Amino acid sequence: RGKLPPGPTPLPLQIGIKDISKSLTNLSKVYGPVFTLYFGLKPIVVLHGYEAVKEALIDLGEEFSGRGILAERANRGFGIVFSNGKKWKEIRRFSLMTLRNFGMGKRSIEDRVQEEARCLVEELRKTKASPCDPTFILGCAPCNVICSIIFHKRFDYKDQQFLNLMEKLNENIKILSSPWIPIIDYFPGTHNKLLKNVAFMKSYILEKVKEHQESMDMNNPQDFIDCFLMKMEKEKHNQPSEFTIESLENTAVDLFGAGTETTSTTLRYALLLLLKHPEVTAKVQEEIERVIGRNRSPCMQDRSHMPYTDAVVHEVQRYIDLLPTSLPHAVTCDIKFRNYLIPKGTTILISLTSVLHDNKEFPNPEMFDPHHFLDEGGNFKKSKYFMPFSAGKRICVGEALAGMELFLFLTSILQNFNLKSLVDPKNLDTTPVVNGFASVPPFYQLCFIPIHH
Ligand code: HEM
Ligand SMILES: N#Cc1ccc(O[C@H]2CC[C@@H](NS(=O)(=O)C(F)(F)F)CC2)cc1Cl
Repeated sequence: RGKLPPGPTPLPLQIGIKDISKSLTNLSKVYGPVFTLYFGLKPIVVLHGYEAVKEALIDLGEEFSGRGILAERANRGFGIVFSNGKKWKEIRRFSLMTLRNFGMGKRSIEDRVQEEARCLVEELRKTKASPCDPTFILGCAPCNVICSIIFHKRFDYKDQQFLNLMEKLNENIKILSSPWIPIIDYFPGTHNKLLKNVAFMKSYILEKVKEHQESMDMNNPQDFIDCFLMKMEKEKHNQPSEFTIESLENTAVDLFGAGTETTSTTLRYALLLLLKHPEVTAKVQEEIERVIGRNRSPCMQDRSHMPYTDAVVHEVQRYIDLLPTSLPHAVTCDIKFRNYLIPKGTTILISLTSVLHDNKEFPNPEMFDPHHFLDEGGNFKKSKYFMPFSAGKRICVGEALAGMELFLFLTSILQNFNLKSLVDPKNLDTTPVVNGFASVPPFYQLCFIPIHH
């Protein structure tokens, strides 16, 4: 019945995602672009190289759109990230369109992101050009964009309610992306801190949902909760609906989480690379002058006029390889793939590293170089190998939102400040710190000096 691809014999100090990714690439030279690993008896089919990822995720997108299963009695399978089947499908679709300004009133997403870019620059001023770990401030901006989308609220960076939300978020994140040693490093007294925090986040959202239910109005939705509340309205006498209070709560939490950390970390990584490559930062600052000036705030229509800057933002995401193995997929049914027969349910692991760091598409793929996204005349050159957000039907739902944040926030920063390293660029170490899921940048500090020539 099942014929899985070949692989090494089963079962196989502190091991991070980048070490895992490197092992995966070494195994592909032995067995080729598609291979199986077993862990005891649980098999995992690995897809390595662009032709394998495309054929599977894109040309057989439906079959490969499942999500890999611990299970958590936390019971978090009711949103988007952890859901499967019919439920995932409708919730994902609904979320996509709401995130593209459908059903959410007349204020745009861009507007939200631009408002936050202004506050982000205000807070950056308050560090007074003195040495700063940007971790916290860069966390708060994406978190507020999402708060605003889901609840219609943004917060001061000192507000204790906003602080608590982020703390609980960071905690669950740290727990879940712990390194391996075989098995996941974690177990101490941690499974319970997870579940508690989860319960606290879901209650905080449910409290907001109760308020929204009071003033609810088919003609005036203004955020995700209203839009979701009003879809439940139209889905009565269509029992049993996928749209419930339970799944609204789970979906909003998925979006908080997924939306705050990935962008935070990418921004922090982008500042590190800009400190290390000052000639790149200068051409970015030149381009911003020439197209935007220091007068008005950046907008998305500027990007088309700013090829160099566009290549830099692209090259940060390609270089850093934020999620080397994406998140685990699974096949939705039994499927013929090349010469293999993969049973319904089998875990699929996708090597995004093998794509982003392809040595023919991106010669010297280990180096940071904006010309990876420029043609020989200096125009913007897009690439089918740009898959930081994955590909196919499970492509990141906040793809468009994340592109906006990275561009608007990075250009606002660079429009108003120069960046100064305390360590000499020459020596500044930029190797990622070990993490079980993601490429995380090392600690660094810098000063934001308000702008002068
Ligand atoms: C630099 C920013 C970001 C990167 C690099 C990134 C990358 C990814 C990747 C690789 C996945 C997994 C896709 C797969 O399974 O193959 C994912 C999923 C997801 N992203 Fe993002 N993401 C980012 C920002 C965001 C933002 C801002 C949101 C806000 C809405 C978001 C919401 C999600 C959700 C909900 C999923 C789960 C999708 C599903 O299972 O269908 N992401 N992202
Ligand atoms: N990139 C990315 C990315 C990062 C984290 C992530 O999971 C988040 C983990 C934290 C929140 N989930 S939760 O309920 O605390 C948990 F993890 F299930 F316990 C919200 C989802 C999901 C994604 Cl897509």
